[PDB]
Amino acid sequence: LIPPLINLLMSIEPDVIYAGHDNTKPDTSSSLLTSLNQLGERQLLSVVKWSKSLPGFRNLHIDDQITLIQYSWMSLMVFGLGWRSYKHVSGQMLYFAPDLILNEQRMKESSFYSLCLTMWQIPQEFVKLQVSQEEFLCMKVLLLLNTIPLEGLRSQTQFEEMRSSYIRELIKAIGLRQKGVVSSSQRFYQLTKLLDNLHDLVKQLHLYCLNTFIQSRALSVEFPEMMSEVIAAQLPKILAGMVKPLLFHK
Ligand SMILES: Cc1noc(C)c1-c1ccc(CNS(=O)(=O)c2c(C)nn(C)c2Cl)cc1
Repeated sequence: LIPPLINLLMSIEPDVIYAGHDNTKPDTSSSLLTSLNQLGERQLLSVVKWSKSLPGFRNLHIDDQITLIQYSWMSLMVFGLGWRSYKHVSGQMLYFAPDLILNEQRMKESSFYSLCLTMWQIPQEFVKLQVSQEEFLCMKVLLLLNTIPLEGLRSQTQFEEMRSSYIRELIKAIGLRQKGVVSSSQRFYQLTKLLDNLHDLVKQLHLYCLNTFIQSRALSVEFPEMMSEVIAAQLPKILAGMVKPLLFHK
């Protein structure tokens, strides 16, 4: 049977989030990017709502909760993109939302296409490894908790215990399917290495974001208010490497 924390994680997953994308026009660069940012705004709200129901998270110092969301939001979004792409279209298109699904044809602009190829690595890996829902849900919590400030968190003890609890839960999720301690251990290595490797992937998205944000008026790309604040609050600092990514492996 499914362990209870994993069932709970299933229960607190967000409902379907639409981009509000007007698929009557053809997209220019600016309209496509504006629509993705609009979806991003809706997804950021969803992430904060999700965190309020995530066992353990609400008990961290509020400053730590805000910090962790501000550090991890891009990571959580691209990881979720990967999941939806894996689930709905077998990793072969990028399933941003049910009203915003991009195939290669719709990826005209050079830099955005390159960004998409980077993002595509996640669903490709989900397909290759045959990641389960139970594994995904635990890994997703670990991503929220995968980067801390250089000086640590105010609730560092609580945070460490929470992170340990979800590591143990990933081990249970793996154990649902991987039988044998070697197969299970090898799988744990694989899934945690994927998370380690996400730090490098997300750096590329961070840079793209800040570039687009700084150039937003010139590119005619709208950045809604909540996303603008998360970007302004932490992205330059994160990009400068003044944070501590946590790694499972050396
Ligand atoms: C939505 C969504 N799903 O996965 C990802 C990644 C996103 C996402 C994440 C961040 C942002 C912020 N704007 S941006 O960084 O210029 C950008 C745009 C536009 N599209 N994407 C994929 C990015 Cl990153 C917009 C969309």
